[PDB]
Amino acid sequence: HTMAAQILKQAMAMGMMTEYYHFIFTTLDLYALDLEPYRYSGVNLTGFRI
Amino acid sequence: HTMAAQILKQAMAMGMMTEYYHFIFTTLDLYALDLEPYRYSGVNLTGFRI
Repeated sequence: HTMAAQILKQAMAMGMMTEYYHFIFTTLDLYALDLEPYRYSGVNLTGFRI
Repeated sequence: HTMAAQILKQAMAMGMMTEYYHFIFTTLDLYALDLEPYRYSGVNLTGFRI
């Protein structure tokens, strides 16, 4: 999740947040993070919880 | 210039910081606050100097 946040930082930094994208992740502490400005990008994304 | 900074904050915020866009800016002194996170997305733009 730490390195997930790192990926999200880098993919903003490369600008790889496009509405084309829909992506696949593993660890499930995903909701808890500092997350807010990302959802304003048109990208499709989905998570998992139990 | 301040409104330019607001513009680019909004444009990265929507994800209109795309490599597809090739743009033109009238003023000159945009460099004071950083453009380096805005640099490495692959975008296209130009300005002027005198």
